[PDB]
Amino acid sequence: GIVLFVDFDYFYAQVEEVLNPSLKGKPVVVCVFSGRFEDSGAVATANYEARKFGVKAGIPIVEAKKILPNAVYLPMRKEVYQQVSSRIMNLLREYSEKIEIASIDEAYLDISDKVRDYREAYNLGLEIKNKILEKEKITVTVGISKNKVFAKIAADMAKPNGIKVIDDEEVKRLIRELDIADVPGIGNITAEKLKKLGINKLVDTLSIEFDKLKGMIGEAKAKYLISLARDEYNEPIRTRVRKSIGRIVTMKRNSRNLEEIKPYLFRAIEESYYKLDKRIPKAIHVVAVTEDLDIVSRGRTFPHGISKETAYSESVKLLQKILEEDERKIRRIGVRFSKFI
DNA sequence: GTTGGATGGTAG
DNA sequence: CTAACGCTACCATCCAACC
Ligand SMILES: Nc1nc2c(ncn2[C@H]2C[C@H](O)[C@@H](COP(=O)(O)OP(=O)(O)OP(=O)(O)O)O2)c(=O)[nH]1
Ligand SMILES: [Ca+2]
Ligand SMILES: [Ca+2]
Ligand SMILES: [Ca+2]
Ligand code: NA
Repeated sequence: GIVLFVDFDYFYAQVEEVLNPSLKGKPVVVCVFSGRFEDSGAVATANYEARKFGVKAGIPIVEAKKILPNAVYLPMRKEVYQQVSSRIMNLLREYSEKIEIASIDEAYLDISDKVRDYREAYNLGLEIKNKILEKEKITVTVGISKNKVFAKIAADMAKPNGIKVIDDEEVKRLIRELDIADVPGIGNITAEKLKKLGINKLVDTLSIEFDKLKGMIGEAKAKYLISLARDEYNEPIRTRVRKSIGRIVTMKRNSRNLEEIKPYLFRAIEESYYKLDKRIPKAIHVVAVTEDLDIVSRGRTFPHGISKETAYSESVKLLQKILEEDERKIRRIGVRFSKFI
């Protein structure tokens, strides 16, 4: 059993360097503008040049301007990044039809039948990386291991433009010296809870009672960390199914006025009903970001699918609810559909 | 006891 | 307006309704 993992290098920023190569070698920052004021919004991603100076996903655009006033700031063009992603994902299918597309810029391939060993896997990694570069001009990191989770860790250790092959015998070694925070699924919260417990390496999970682990981080994730330490966690490659589709937009000013919020709500419904593309949901939720950036939601499950007309009607009702049940202003407003027929 | 539903969290 | 966009999977916690 051998899985190969691909993750595209500084993707949105790289696509922009492909479309305009006079950008190559200078810092590029791709931005989600929010129209609240001049350069309101956050950074989606930046190339490695920009990153060395602290510019990374999630910081405000104006924070990045204060560090790199002369970097190149381009608006995010999702549609274009998605066409490139699809072309590449189609490319990957020809190397294995057993492919799990995991996000806009990554995918897992089961290559068990395409190669006789890990050294041939490496060679296949080199070919995949070369062809992607030849056809779409985009560099990528490849991580090969015995299973998804280790294939992913392998890729993280190698980025950017790299390839790393942890084979079934080197995996044991990895478990011992992996930082617990470098485990996929362990963020700052979980990673910090675990320090309050002596667990710094992955392997340390095996030397602590199950209950104390389940107590701090819950059942699902405790079982996850333990089974991974024992090297008994071979989760299968499966085609991705969309379970929910939605859209959220940022208002030009905070408000609790229904008429002032509706235009944005309706824009989110229209856009997310288009993204639905013939799917028919039985669940709708209105999500609100509050002035203090907390997130509240209200929703309904119908026994039948929801028409665009029903969505318009019920979403106003759910927004009304939010406004009655919570006293703060709204800063962002959106909808999400789930439970497809 | 299940299990779906409403709502909120963590992560990538 | 004063810094913090958007997307979606999976999990947890409570609940009443169920077979
Ligand atoms: N708008 C937005 N897009 C994001 C955010 N995080 C990631 N993305 C998008 C933009 C990235 O180019 C793309 C892939 O994300 P990655 O996590 O793999 O990082 P990226 O490819 O940019 O750099 P890479 O070399 O891994 O480090 O996903 C975020 O917070 N906001
Ligand atoms: Ca990436
Ligand atoms: Ca990625
Ligand atoms: Ca982590
Ligand atoms: Na061997």
